[PDB]
Amino acid sequence: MNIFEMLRIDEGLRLKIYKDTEGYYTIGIGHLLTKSPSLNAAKSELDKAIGRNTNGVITKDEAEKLFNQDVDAAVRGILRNAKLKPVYDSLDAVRRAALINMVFQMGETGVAGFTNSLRMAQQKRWDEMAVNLAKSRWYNQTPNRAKRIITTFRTGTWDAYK
Ligand SMILES: [Cl-]
Ligand SMILES: [Cl-]
Repeated sequence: MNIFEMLRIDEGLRLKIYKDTEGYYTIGIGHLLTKSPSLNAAKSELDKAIGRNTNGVITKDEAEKLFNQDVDAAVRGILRNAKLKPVYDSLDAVRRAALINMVFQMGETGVAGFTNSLRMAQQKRWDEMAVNLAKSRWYNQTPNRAKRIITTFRTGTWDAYK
């Protein structure tokens, strides 16, 4: 199992513009296009992202290319973040994947916001962190996914995804 497979499981894959769990225009493998309620604005963004006139549809290869960029960006975003870097550096390989995932879904700013869970992660207090992560809007809005990430952090294994 790895980060790509893991996120592909959590986000799915759609070749047409769609609305996420929060109502935002998205496409491919969890690629957020815009927060604006306008479909046109979403279409413009998509064309701009792909480099062609898409008419709201992409191909699998195109989806994957956006995905690659997105993972890379997430990783890099974590590494440049003062609050995130240290955490990431302290973790093992599976848990790092859990952190990348959260960053992918919610942005660097959002995760940097889980201050208390981050501190617990650094102290390697697994069960406490899992309780703390649960007390969040994130967990209340997308509980199944959150559960998967939580287990991952708690156990340091890919059991939730097998
Ligand atoms: Cl982009
Ligand atoms: Cl969910």
